[PDB]
Amino acid sequence: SKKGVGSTKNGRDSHAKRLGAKKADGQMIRTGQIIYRQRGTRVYPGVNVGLGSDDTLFALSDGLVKYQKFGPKQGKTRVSVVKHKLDA
RNA sequence: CCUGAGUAGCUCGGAAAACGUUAUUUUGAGUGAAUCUGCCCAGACCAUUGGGUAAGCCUAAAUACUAAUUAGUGACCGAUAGCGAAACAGUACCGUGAGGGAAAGGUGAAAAGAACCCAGAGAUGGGAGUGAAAUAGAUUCUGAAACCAUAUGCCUACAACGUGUCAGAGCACAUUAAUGUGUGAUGGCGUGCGUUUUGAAGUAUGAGCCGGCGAGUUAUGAUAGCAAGCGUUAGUUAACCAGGAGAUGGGGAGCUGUAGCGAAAGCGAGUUUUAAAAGAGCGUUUGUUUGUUAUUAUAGACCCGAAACGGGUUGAGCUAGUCAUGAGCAGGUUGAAGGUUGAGUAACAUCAACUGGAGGACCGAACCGACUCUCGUUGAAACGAUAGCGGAUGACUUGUGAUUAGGGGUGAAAUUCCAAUCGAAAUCCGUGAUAGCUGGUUCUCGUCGAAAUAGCUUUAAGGCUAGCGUGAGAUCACAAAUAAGUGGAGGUAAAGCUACUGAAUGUAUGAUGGCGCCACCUAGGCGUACUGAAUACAAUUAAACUCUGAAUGCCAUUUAUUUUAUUCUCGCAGUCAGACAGUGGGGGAUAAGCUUCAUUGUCAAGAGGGGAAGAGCCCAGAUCAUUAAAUAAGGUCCCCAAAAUA
RNA sequence: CAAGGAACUCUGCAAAUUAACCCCGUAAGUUAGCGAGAAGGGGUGCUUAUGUAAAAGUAAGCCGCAGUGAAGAACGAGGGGGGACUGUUUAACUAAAACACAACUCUAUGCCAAACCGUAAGGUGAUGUAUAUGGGGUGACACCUGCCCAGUGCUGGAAGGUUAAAGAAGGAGGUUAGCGCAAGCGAAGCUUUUAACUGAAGCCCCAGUGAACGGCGGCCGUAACUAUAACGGUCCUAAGGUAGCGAAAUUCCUAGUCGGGUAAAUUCCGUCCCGCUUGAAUGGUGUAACCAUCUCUUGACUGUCUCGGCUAUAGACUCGGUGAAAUCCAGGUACGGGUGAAGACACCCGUUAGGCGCAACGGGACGGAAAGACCCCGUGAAGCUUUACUGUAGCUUAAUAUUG
RNA sequence: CGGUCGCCUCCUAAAAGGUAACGGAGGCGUACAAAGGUACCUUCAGUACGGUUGGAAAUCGUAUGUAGAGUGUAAUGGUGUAAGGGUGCUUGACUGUGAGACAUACAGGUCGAACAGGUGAGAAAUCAGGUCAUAGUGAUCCGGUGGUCCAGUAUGGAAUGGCCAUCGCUCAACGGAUAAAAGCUACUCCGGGGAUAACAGGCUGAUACUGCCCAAGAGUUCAUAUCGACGGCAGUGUUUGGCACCUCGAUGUCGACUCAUCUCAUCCUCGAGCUGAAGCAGGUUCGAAGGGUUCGGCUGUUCGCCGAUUAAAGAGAUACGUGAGUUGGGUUCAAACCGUCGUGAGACAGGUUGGUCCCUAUCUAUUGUGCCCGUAGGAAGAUUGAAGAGUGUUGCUUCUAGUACGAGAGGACCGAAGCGAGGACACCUCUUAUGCUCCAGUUGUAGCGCCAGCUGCACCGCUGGGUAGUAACGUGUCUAUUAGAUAAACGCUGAAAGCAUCUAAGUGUGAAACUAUCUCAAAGAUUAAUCUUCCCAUUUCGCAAGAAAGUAAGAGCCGUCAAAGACGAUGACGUUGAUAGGUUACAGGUGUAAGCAUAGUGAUAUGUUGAGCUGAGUAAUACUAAUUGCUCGAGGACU
RNA sequence: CCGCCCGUCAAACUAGUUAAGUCGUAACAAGG
RNA sequence: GGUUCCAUGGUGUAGUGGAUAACAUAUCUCCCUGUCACGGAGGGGUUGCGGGUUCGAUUCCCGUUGGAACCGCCA
RNA sequence: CCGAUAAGG
Ligand SMILES: [K+]
Ligand SMILES: [Mg+2]
Ligand SMILES: [Mg+2]
Ligand SMILES: [Mg+2]
Ligand SMILES: [Mg+2]
Ligand SMILES: [Mg+2]
Ligand SMILES: [Mg+2]
Ligand SMILES: [Mg+2]
Ligand SMILES: [Mg+2]
Ligand SMILES: [Mg+2]
Ligand SMILES: [Mg+2]
Ligand SMILES: [Mg+2]
Ligand SMILES: [Mg+2]
Ligand SMILES: [Mg+2]
Ligand SMILES: [Mg+2]
Ligand SMILES: [Mg+2]
Ligand SMILES: [Mg+2]
Ligand SMILES: [Mg+2]
Ligand SMILES: [Mg+2]
Ligand SMILES: [Mg+2]
Ligand SMILES: [Mg+2]
Ligand SMILES: [Mg+2]
Ligand SMILES: [Mg+2]
Ligand SMILES: [Mg+2]
Ligand SMILES: [Mg+2]
Ligand SMILES: [Mg+2]
Ligand SMILES: [Mg+2]
Ligand SMILES: [Mg+2]
Ligand SMILES: [Mg+2]
Ligand SMILES: [Mg+2]
Ligand SMILES: [Mg+2]
Ligand SMILES: [Mg+2]
Ligand SMILES: [Mg+2]
Ligand SMILES: [Mg+2]
Ligand SMILES: [Mg+2]
Ligand SMILES: [Mg+2]
Ligand SMILES: [Mg+2]
Ligand SMILES: [Mg+2]
Ligand SMILES: [Mg+2]
Ligand SMILES: [Mg+2]
Ligand SMILES: [Mg+2]
Ligand SMILES: [Mg+2]
Ligand SMILES: [Mg+2]
Ligand SMILES: [Mg+2]
Ligand SMILES: [Mg+2]
Ligand SMILES: [Mg+2]
Ligand SMILES: [Mg+2]
Ligand SMILES: [Mg+2]
Ligand SMILES: [Mg+2]
Ligand SMILES: [Mg+2]
Ligand SMILES: [Mg+2]
Ligand SMILES: [Mg+2]
Ligand SMILES: [Mg+2]
Ligand SMILES: [Mg+2]
Ligand SMILES: [Mg+2]
Ligand SMILES: [Mg+2]
Ligand SMILES: [Mg+2]
Ligand SMILES: [Mg+2]
Ligand SMILES: [Mg+2]
Ligand SMILES: [Mg+2]
Ligand SMILES: [Mg+2]
Ligand SMILES: [Mg+2]
Ligand SMILES: [Mg+2]
Ligand SMILES: [Mg+2]
Ligand SMILES: [Mg+2]
Ligand SMILES: [Mg+2]
Ligand SMILES: [Mg+2]
Ligand SMILES: [Mg+2]
Ligand SMILES: [Mg+2]
Ligand SMILES: [Mg+2]
Ligand SMILES: [Mg+2]
Ligand SMILES: [Mg+2]
Ligand SMILES: [Mg+2]
Ligand SMILES: [Mg+2]
Ligand SMILES: [Mg+2]
Ligand SMILES: [Mg+2]
Ligand SMILES: [Mg+2]
Ligand SMILES: [Mg+2]
Ligand SMILES: [Mg+2]
Ligand SMILES: [Mg+2]
Ligand SMILES: [Mg+2]
Ligand SMILES: [Mg+2]
Ligand SMILES: [Mg+2]
Ligand SMILES: [Mg+2]
Ligand SMILES: [Mg+2]
Ligand SMILES: [Mg+2]
Ligand SMILES: [Mg+2]
Ligand SMILES: [Mg+2]
Ligand SMILES: [Mg+2]
Ligand SMILES: [Mg+2]
Ligand SMILES: [Mg+2]
Ligand SMILES: [Mg+2]
Ligand SMILES: [Mg+2]
Ligand SMILES: [Mg+2]
Ligand SMILES: [Mg+2]
Ligand SMILES: [Mg+2]
Ligand SMILES: [Mg+2]
Ligand SMILES: [Mg+2]
Ligand SMILES: [Mg+2]
Ligand SMILES: [Mg+2]
Ligand SMILES: [Mg+2]
Ligand SMILES: [Mg+2]
Ligand SMILES: [Mg+2]
Ligand SMILES: [Mg+2]
Ligand SMILES: [Mg+2]
Ligand SMILES: [Mg+2]
Ligand SMILES: [Mg+2]
Ligand SMILES: [Mg+2]
Ligand SMILES: [Mg+2]
Ligand SMILES: [Mg+2]
Ligand SMILES: [Mg+2]
Repeated sequence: SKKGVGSTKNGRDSHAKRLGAKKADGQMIRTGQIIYRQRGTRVYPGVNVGLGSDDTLFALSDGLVKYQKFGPKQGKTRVSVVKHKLDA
């Protein structure tokens, strides 16, 4: 005897968006490359770093990326692109 | 003046052409013109221009094929091959019929085919004789293996056996002279071969043995590798003609490359987009014809296998129905209707006797049928035997002849019967139907060597792309690996709940209600067996709680070392059923040798040693030989190699 | 086969009793025909005499345990289910409750009839004529067959709305003779397309039709012991199951309650009725006779059984002759525990066992025969069904030609 | 069958990203001309106090409060001078593009610096290519619409296309087979699968069953005589279950019959402790598997209820044992009907009637019986017994004794005797069954030419008896007893632990269980045993567990047989013999034979006549058959 | 006539019988 | 075991696409009659429980009770 | 249209 079985009601899931950090600290970067994909600003933008229509951080100039912790109780993260600054 | 009338057109349904109906061609129904200043055509249609003369007929050559006659050829076959048929083969044989359809060759140069003798009844055998050969003898070229017997030598009747292998006495011989050969008392080790599977000694599968046959081809094209010829206004011919069924010569028709871009007109080392010249896309160069190999497309395309479908023929001699003409039912009972007579009736009705011999009547043989037991189930028999059983003058049984034929016939109807076959006969043809499904696929060695994953799929036993393999080439460092150091992202383990959201324990102060007792009909008051907001103290819980919070892992960079590849391009794949062990979890019940994930390993595709025996556990990675040495996991009383002290 | 006699078994399957002739006797029920060979009993030999054409019979006597001395001859009673009956059926597993049958009813058909075979000719119906033919349903005989025409089917219907082909008043473009400085306009001719309007059947709509496809309910309260509800209220439908029968070939609960049959009764008989889901021509309820039908009780009877035993043949077994079969990887083929692809002749650890036959019986060799019929899979096959899709034979309506 | 099929958010997801399940929770197929863009200004919800309507909570003022407010939405993340609120002006909710990246099999998706044109806000810097961010979406084909610097099949147009923009799909099975599509098959078929179910096995033990731990309580009072809650821990595989590892080139599945075997968690019998055990009869626990554990009614039944007995009518396992052992009642083929479902073909773990069960045994296992060889000289006898097999049940009556006990009622332990049921072994004196070359009676027919008398056939024709043999339904026996070592239990003497204490030393008692006693077989017991008796003990040559001949006990072949027996074998005999047949005599069985005589008319009766006949039985008798025959067979190595 | 009275249903005892049960109002007047 | 429907006054049933709840019987008061039934007038009485969304739930959503209607098969 | 009227006195 099988006795019959009930039915499940929740078996739905969405595609996983590949968010997170893309360029790590110290890595050289050119303008227009993505540094951080997020839903809502988890990492604030600094100098030479822009914002998009999806809160995506992209570079604005050549240089080395660099994360600096700031904000109350050092709970806010900020990214920047320190220009090559070779300066001979 | 004549030049082809139910004609060309047009409408409604079809078709032919590459066209799935449409300018052109044709027609089943209807309608219906004009007459060289005419009619038709040049992809709807009109005008200009141009081309051609429908509604009449005949027409050689080049073209298609070979049953047959003559000559000849073959990198075609040589009795399981070649036509099914080398012989008297469409024969023997099978079937009612259409139809299906075999096997089988060889004496010797010459029959000189064995006179004669012996045994025997004879065939025949042993001699003789012929012959080069008779172990060439009609059983007739050679004569393989499986299979059956005889014998020299060795072993075997206390012995647990995938039948072998490594050692090993004794016994008996002497060779492709080789640390020789035949047997093997005894000791150690030892669960076949292919297939398909995560995994087969397999209580999964296929083969009784031997021998023969039996499965990647051909034609036409495309791409790629290798090689040759010719080359920078290159390269190369197709058909056809001549030549031996030739190499080849003629034949430049054409095909590829030479300039690209754009949908296209078009422009041109530029072009498309755009107002743009800016920007961006594509270009601003490396050829062709063959030979060989690999893959692929169309053909049956590696081989074998369906249930089927469509078209044609042959079957009612069995059986089912109908029709024509015949025959059969031993024997014995019951005694209807009707009629006659008599009584009776006013006359009927009714009753009694006699006659009469009807019944899908009764009993029971031949005959027909098949309800039961037993036997038989490779039978006596592809449906019967013995013993019983039902009908047996009728819707009966039976002989002969005719007739109804297959998306049809017949059917007192069960999917019955239609030649031992019927959810729709038998046979031949399309046909070598198709099969993402089983099974099989044939010589060797060397190098390398996977996957059982993701997405899509009328997809889940299949397919495509990506991932992993292999071959060739490029990239030398800036690429990729192994270690050390540094920087960064994160919110897990843990911990905490005065840092939130829920859950939640006790103590103290206590909103609140329940509960009372009063007064007051409405504003309320004093205690509450008790409920419990909020606050303070002390203690708790959480995948979807976080004021916090690692390690590992990940990304990048620095230094040292290593490899030309884990990176890029091209050719060819296989893989899409996984299994177990440790670790972190989900589902289950902190069950499963369960199921689904992440990660480290093994097996798959991997032997050896330990675990007594074990695919996945531990130690490790088998090129071959050695009766050499040191070790890993594991172990040292005996089986079974190795120990002792305290 | 002694004693018992169904205790056997799913079931008296099988086996057993009776059996021919003659003489007595024969019930309930009934369609008055039957039941019926009912049930139950008796006699059978030989001789003499009497009887007859022959008998049969009659009287006396004799023998045996037994006299149709052997062979061939019906076992019976009672209740129930179904089919009225005789019959027919699945050649080769189902003979029956299935089919058929006489009978009832509905429907179509006026004759070149309806229906049917073919494509048509032709033919069956039928050399028949509504007292005839074809089809659907029910199935003697007796009594009955209730309500619903909402949906579907069939028949008929005035007008009205919608609708194809076809015909057709016109409309819109293409082209250019021509008019115009251009622009643009623009005759006829042809040509592309649209079209008012006319246009049958059918459908929408209106009535009838059930022995046409079919259908034919709930809730609440209520009587002077309790119990129940004659009765009242209300919702919906086209109408809410009438008579009859009812634990049924139908009843799930259920081995329903009670009575009978038995020492004891899931079966049987009668009755009760919340009949989940009975029921009136897919008919309802009874019914004499009949059944190789199903089911239950019973007398006789017996080896079915308590319970097994004996005898005779043919096998089997031995000798002489002829001489197969399926199966088969090679075998020299033990047992216990464990292991293993999870149930071992072969693996590990132990135990036992001289070599080889013959007669037996079947434990195993997941024994042999049949590429599992059950289950699943395949973008498999075939048969059948329908308001699945797309078509089509046939039938019917209109336009057009033959056609005045 | 139910549920789901595309996209988005969180957790599982193990602090990069990614990661599945018919895992746990939710949403979406949009909304906004402002909720967009810009410039400027501005900042919670709640709570406390104070105040008409006005109330717990509308609005006002002040203060407090660090987000519990808002951010259109399902969640997540973000954001309190923000991305939240208000106002003014506007439409960048632009055109042509686009270096570089994220993520990806592809197709698609996401972010974007910067350039040219022309705008909006703003003094300007600057910002604006839709919104705080992530869901709000559908390829290709086909056709339609607008624009157009392209084509226009001889030419000019037109028709028809081309390019750009745009429209029509809950193509939601959402990478979409076609513009268009539902069911039954028990009348079925084909290719495959243990990739996947039904039977059995395997793993698990949720559930089931058995047991234990704590003690609340019940129990004249008293947890623990007997029960045992609320809770917890195990054992078995033993019900219902879970997984899908073996098997779909076949593992026959319920019940019944036959044969049984094993386990103990013991129903009876046997022993003991406690008792709320006076006696009898009980309750519970411990030890114990040797034997036994009935017949019937209904049902296919297992199960179950009922009837009558018994000492008892045990629980399970063995492919829910057993179809190459039987049956086929049930399930489950084709046929038919009822109820119900479906419009239908058909369907129902709903009901009913009927319906094919094959195989000659090769290996191994087992029951019996043989040949060969070994046991070291051969043969004939008699033994011991290592290792084994078989049986083991129990009731009633009398006595003890109406004694023990008990007001009474009732009623023993221990022991003895008699009679039985079941099971087993053997036998045929008795009773029965059978008794196919026996006796008698008797029917029909055909024969012996006829009567009489016999023979063949009719189930051995039928019927009544019946020798030997074979058997039970029959009668004899067994189903005892004893010893040893013990289980549970009880001990005596005794310390560790001056007491106590069955134990540690020592010494006992103790069950149908165990080892023997009882019956059978047994030296292939290769570990091959022991004893007794008998027969071998040559001549030569050379080579000795050597030869040529040459030496006996015994055995076999063959024949007659049955105390035996499928065939072998076993046993008796083979002329010096009673082995078989025949003959003779007798037993037992049958029942007065044929013929004759008498009587009767005849069937028939009487006397001769307890007569005749007789398969196997008992014993004598060589009359016949077992012939006057052939073969095998011995010197025991050495230590 | 605010008289009389019938027939179902319900209860008990043996169709009848029953002091005060329920639904109607059929008959006695022209019983409507 | 699974799936669909329902829960409204004292009893039988409608509505509400969120802002609102009626019908009949029954009940009460008063005419009515000798009285009562019937009749006439007037009066009165409502979303199963929970928990979310909304400013607002009988209505919308998810759970929990009670009553029904369907299914639970192939071996 | 128009129905009813508890028992013994
Ligand atoms: K199987
Ligand atoms: Mg996500
Ligand atoms: Mg064509
Ligand atoms: Mg001309
Ligand atoms: Mg043209
Ligand atoms: Mg002309
Ligand atoms: Mg040939
Ligand atoms: Mg040959
Ligand atoms: Mg012939
Ligand atoms: Mg010769
Ligand atoms: Mg030969
Ligand atoms: Mg030869
Ligand atoms: Mg030996
Ligand atoms: Mg030994
Ligand atoms: Mg061994
Ligand atoms: Mg081995
Ligand atoms: Mg091979
Ligand atoms: Mg397999
Ligand atoms: Mg497998
Ligand atoms: Mg094997
Ligand atoms: Mg198999
Ligand atoms: Mg296979
Ligand atoms: Mg085989
Ligand atoms: Mg040439
Ligand atoms: Mg007759
Ligand atoms: Mg067809
Ligand atoms: Mg059928
Ligand atoms: Mg046939
Ligand atoms: Mg083929
Ligand atoms: Mg196919
Ligand atoms: Mg390698
Ligand atoms: Mg792998
Ligand atoms: Mg993986
Ligand atoms: Mg597939
Ligand atoms: Mg934690
Ligand atoms: Mg907390
Ligand atoms: Mg887990
Ligand atoms: Mg797990
Ligand atoms: Mg697994
Ligand atoms: Mg593999
Ligand atoms: Mg290994
Ligand atoms: Mg090992
Ligand atoms: Mg190596
Ligand atoms: Mg060493
Ligand atoms: Mg050693
Ligand atoms: Mg008897
Ligand atoms: Mg008797
Ligand atoms: Mg019986
Ligand atoms: Mg019985
Ligand atoms: Mg019979
Ligand atoms: Mg009778
Ligand atoms: Mg009846
Ligand atoms: Mg009949
Ligand atoms: Mg009949
Ligand atoms: Mg048949
Ligand atoms: Mg039959
Ligand atoms: Mg005619
Ligand atoms: Mg009928
Ligand atoms: Mg009938
Ligand atoms: Mg009717
Ligand atoms: Mg009508
Ligand atoms: Mg009745
Ligand atoms: Mg029955
Ligand atoms: Mg009855
Ligand atoms: Mg009817
Ligand atoms: Mg009836
Ligand atoms: Mg019959
Ligand atoms: Mg014979
Ligand atoms: Mg195991
Ligand atoms: Mg198969
Ligand atoms: Mg298909
Ligand atoms: Mg992560
Ligand atoms: Mg991680
Ligand atoms: Mg939100
Ligand atoms: Mg905004
Ligand atoms: Mg299309
Ligand atoms: Mg043109
Ligand atoms: Mg899809
Ligand atoms: Mg098959
Ligand atoms: Mg499996
Ligand atoms: Mg357990
Ligand atoms: Mg006590
Ligand atoms: Mg266990
Ligand atoms: Mg059990
Ligand atoms: Mg699995
Ligand atoms: Mg198995
Ligand atoms: Mg097999
Ligand atoms: Mg088999
Ligand atoms: Mg079998
Ligand atoms: Mg015990
Ligand atoms: Mg004993
Ligand atoms: Mg079991
Ligand atoms: Mg069984
Ligand atoms: Mg059993
Ligand atoms: Mg089971
Ligand atoms: Mg068996
Ligand atoms: Mg069986
Ligand atoms: Mg059999
Ligand atoms: Mg078997
Ligand atoms: Mg049966
Ligand atoms: Mg049968
Ligand atoms: Mg059927
Ligand atoms: Mg119906
Ligand atoms: Mg032994
Ligand atoms: Mg005697
Ligand atoms: Mg005579
Ligand atoms: Mg003491
Ligand atoms: Mg003792
Ligand atoms: Mg030896
Ligand atoms: Mg004698
Ligand atoms: Mg005499």
